[PDB]
Amino acid sequence: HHHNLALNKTATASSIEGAGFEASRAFDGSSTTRWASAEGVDPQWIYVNLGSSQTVNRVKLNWEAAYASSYTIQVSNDSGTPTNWTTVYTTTTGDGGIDDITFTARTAKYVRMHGTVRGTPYGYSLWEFEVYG
Repeated sequence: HHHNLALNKTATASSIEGAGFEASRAFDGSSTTRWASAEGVDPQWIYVNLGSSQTVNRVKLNWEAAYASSYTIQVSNDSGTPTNWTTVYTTTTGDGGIDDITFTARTAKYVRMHGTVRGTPYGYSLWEFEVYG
């Protein structure tokens, strides 16, 4: 059925704004909660542990106002903490809102949004981050 493989999975971020903006909130299946990073500092990132190696070919991002204009989507099939990342998508012209990206299929345990340039003077923040295969 090609469901969202990332729903309810454990997430990790480079920073969070505070309590209530945990990385997990991008993976809870709701646009009423969001991850938000610390503000004012580049880069920031968030990744999900899919639990196991899975086929992945698509990522959907639902940005809050604090979107990334430069970011990559990256995957890792390391078993432990991910250190070996392959970029599958790059932009320097992100525009926020919904971003939905399809790529040639990979096997990944971890899927990351790594952001380097912000569209606002604040941080990086995602309502939702979905992963499909």
